[PDB]
Amino acid sequence: FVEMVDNLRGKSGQGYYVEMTVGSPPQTLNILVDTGSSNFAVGAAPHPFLHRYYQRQLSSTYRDLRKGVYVPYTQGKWEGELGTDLVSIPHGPNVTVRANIAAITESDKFFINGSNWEGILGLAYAEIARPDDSLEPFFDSLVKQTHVPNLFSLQLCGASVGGSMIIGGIDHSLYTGSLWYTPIRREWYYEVIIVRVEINGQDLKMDCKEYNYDKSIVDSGTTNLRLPKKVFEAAVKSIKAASSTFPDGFWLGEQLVCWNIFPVISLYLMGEVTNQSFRITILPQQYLRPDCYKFAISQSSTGTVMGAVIMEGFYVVFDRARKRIGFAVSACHVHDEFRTAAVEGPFVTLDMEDCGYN
Ligand SMILES: Cc1cccc(-c2ccc([C@@H]3C[C@@H]3c3cc(=O)n(C)c(N)n3)cc2)c1
Repeated sequence: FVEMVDNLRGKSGQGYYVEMTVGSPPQTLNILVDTGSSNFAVGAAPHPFLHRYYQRQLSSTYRDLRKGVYVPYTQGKWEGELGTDLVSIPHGPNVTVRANIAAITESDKFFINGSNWEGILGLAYAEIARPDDSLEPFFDSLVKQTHVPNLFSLQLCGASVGGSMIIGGIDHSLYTGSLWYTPIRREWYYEVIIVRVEINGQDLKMDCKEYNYDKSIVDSGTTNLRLPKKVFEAAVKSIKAASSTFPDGFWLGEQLVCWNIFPVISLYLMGEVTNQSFRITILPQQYLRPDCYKFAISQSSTGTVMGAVIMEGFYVVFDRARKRIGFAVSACHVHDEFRTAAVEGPFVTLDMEDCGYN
């Protein structure tokens, strides 16, 4: 899948985007790759910050679904007008598909002043599609209308950033060692189960249910590694102890600071087999973001969010066909001379089911 290697671009902190075309003739747009949502939505009006937008009036293949959508989220929101049209991906598979498209008509704190993307591609499942599961997501529509295998993978590499979205398969050149797989728990977000956490090899020893309170997901849409309040509290306390060789606001992402004094962080994830897990390990070069750095770990109320902090350490395979997600050491991650990002197993971990939440 070399046709698709390096098909992702971005600016530090503004997400990864992939080139797409909408309509006939085809209108090129940059679209942010978001495994944390399920809507395909593009700017359709001349917002001041946009470089380009979907002009439905120029598209012969556009169809109106005569319905609107309102997507509040943490801060702020987008609204748009539902329709369908022919979507293609220049550096993806050689296909065209009729997909649902929210034409974004009003917006608040959604588009970024400075960025180079004007739409979002939600890669998660129908269950969290807006306004409801009846709105078939792009990838569901892709697989239905073609022989493209039900699978995609991302290697996020990280002003300018880059990466690869391999649609329909796996590019082995993008990783080293073996892939290890965690089960997708429920097909809405990409939910998984964290079974253990270690800072510099030292278990946090928390009820593992607290690691998935009330959710843990894989989110290319997030920059941070985001932990639930309790966990993060313990997480940071332990990171602080490890790093005894900084002001409290910093740890809270209220201020900035300006490698080896820092502890590697390990997540054990539920394995494919009963009482079996594996672990992914990241370096400070990953949770310390650019000499001023931001502490890229942060408390959360929505659960654990495995964002670019995690994802930029690994080649991540979203194997929808088998309801599972694989992690491999990324052949691009930034590592120094001593520590390296790692994916290791198997381990024996009892009672992994209990780490889940209901
Ligand atoms: C990394 C980055 C930078 C700038 C903007 C975003 C971004 C902005 C909006 C969204 C749309 C609302 C849905 C959404 C909201 C949201 O809060 N998250 C974490 C995700 N993954 N998706 C998704 C991602 C993401």
